[PDB]
Amino acid sequence: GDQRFGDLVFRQLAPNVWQHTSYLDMPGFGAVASNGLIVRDGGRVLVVDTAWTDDQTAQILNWIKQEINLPVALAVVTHAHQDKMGGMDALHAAGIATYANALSNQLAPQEGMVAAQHSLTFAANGWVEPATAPNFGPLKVFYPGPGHTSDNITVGIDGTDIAFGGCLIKDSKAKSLGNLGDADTEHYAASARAFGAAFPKASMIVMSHSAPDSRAAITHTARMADKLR
Ligand SMILES: O=C(O)[C@H]1CCCN1C(=O)C(CS)CS
Ligand SMILES: [Zn+2]
Ligand SMILES: [Zn+2]
Repeated sequence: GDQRFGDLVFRQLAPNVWQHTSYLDMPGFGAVASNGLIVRDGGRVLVVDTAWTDDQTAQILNWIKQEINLPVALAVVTHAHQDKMGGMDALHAAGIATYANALSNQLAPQEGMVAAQHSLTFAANGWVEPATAPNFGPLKVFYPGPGHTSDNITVGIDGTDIAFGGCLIKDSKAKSLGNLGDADTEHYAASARAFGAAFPKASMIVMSHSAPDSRAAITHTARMADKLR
């Protein structure tokens, strides 16, 4: 279930995988949830996405210390928006190595974010260049093309049924495709489909602004994105 830890929520998704959830008032929209992931890889922990704020992100690290009690080797953030990179300083204060798409690091200052320390680059087929993602263990990082943003990246967790679409994917029951302020409306549908094709066996799709869902999240998101063109 949903473990409440201060103002955050944690949910175990698999033996070594948890979802972190944090909330921010978006004046005119209410308190918006954002999800990321925590993965135990043997004797270390890997984080996908910060919380919205430094204070919330320090609480993620607090929860990890209580519930896992192993060092956080690295974090990867999935685009330069506040829900994914707003807590970078908390990671850096904690001594955690940080990674983002090169383009996310380029965009970070203008988006009001602190850049990650390290930049990922991607091959033509979308897979991360392995030299740029050293020691990523089971995290398989894929750039699906521009969609939710120009820099959005996605992450599969090897050894599990899980793939993380970040803010690119909404759930199968979503009424509409939101969070589109920086979206690439022409390429969105293809990028959503490319995410699905990159992780063809993943049966649990995790995303920033919906609870985990089946692969119908991907098909439904892509279908709605077809209407943006
Ligand atoms: O408000 C929007 O449309 C876009 C563009 C600016 C940030 N954004 C978001 O939705 C937030 C979550 S509220 C980050 S994914
Ligand atoms: Zn975003
Ligand atoms: Zn988001």
